[PDB]
Amino acid sequence: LNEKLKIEHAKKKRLFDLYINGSYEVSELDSMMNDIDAQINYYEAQIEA
Amino acid sequence: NEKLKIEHAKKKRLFDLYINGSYEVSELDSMMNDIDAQINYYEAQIEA
Repeated sequence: LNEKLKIEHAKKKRLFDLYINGSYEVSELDSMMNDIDAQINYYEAQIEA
Repeated sequence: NEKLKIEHAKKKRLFDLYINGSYEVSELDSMMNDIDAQINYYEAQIEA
């Protein structure tokens, strides 16, 4: 499950890279980045809280 | 050389993220460091 949380972290690094590569724009980046950042919050604690 | 200008564009997009209150500066600076690192290596190639 730790990796499953690291997955959410792994997305950020790639998502930034994708945007940086010119694949995505800021507008679409924001909603996605926020959703994934939100997504982390759902899978943040639970196992250890 | 046609190797930095792509990084220049890469570095350009990263700078825009700094204006929004979102994201984390640590994430941006760390990537920026990686971006800038490739440049300095790319630059000093003429002498060798």
